[PDB]
Amino acid sequence: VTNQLQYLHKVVMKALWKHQFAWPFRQPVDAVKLGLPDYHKIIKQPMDMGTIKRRLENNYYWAASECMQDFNTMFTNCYIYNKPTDDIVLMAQTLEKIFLQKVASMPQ
Amino acid sequence: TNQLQYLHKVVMKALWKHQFAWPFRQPVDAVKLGLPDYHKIIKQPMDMGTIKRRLENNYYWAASECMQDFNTMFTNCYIYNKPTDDIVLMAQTLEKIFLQKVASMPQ
Ligand SMILES: Cn1c(=O)c2[nH]cnc2n(C)c1=O
Ligand SMILES: Cn1c(=O)c2[nH]cnc2n(C)c1=O
Ligand SMILES: Cn1c(=O)c2[nH]cnc2n(C)c1=O
Repeated sequence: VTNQLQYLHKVVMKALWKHQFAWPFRQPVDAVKLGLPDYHKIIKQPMDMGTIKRRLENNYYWAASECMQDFNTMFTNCYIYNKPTDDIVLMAQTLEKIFLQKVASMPQ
Repeated sequence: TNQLQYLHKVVMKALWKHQFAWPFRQPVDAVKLGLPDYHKIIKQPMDMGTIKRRLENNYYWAASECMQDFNTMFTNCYIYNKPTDDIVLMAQTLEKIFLQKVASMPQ
């Protein structure tokens, strides 16, 4: 458990997971339930904050770069898949700015 | 700032010289590039040239202001372009380097 991963769990995940915009990212996209049949045709590496939260919990990551990449993949999937006007894009944009801000003060 | 000098001289140099960085070294010219819808979809254009000038003339107050400009540039690319466009892959490749370099910023 590196200091950075610790920071990513205690500071970054703590901040993002409890956020009023977090709820659509707390679990993988359910393409059936959300009625997005082309989702897994366009997004080939799905990611979400539940997966990351669990991986930070089970010390799945060897580096912070890895956990950072997963956050980035989750936000990037949303910007790529969704129409520019979808509310979820601006929800992801809001979360991703918190993530960046926090990451600006991560150790090492 | 020590962090802004790291963004200038470690992160931005790595990104600037990358073989995929050429579309991002200067603002999108919607006219020359044939994209008249570009500014109706992208309301905050951003590019590494602007970020570079801004680091040179001391525009930024904090690292995170500059990291937010990098992100806006990448996010603009994902939002405007179709998922199949090569520029999407180019941006992600550049974005991962940025995330990797930022992890090692002086705290
Ligand atoms: C958990 N959650 C919320 O917190 C929320 N707020 C508004 N819609 C919401 N939906 C659809 C939801 O699932
Ligand atoms: C991440 N994500 C999306 O990318 C998306 N697109 C449409 N609904 C969506 N929902 C609810 C979602 O969670
Ligand atoms: C950033 N950017 C784009 O987002 C884009 N979309 C299509 N060509 C593009 N070019 C040349 C570009 O520089």
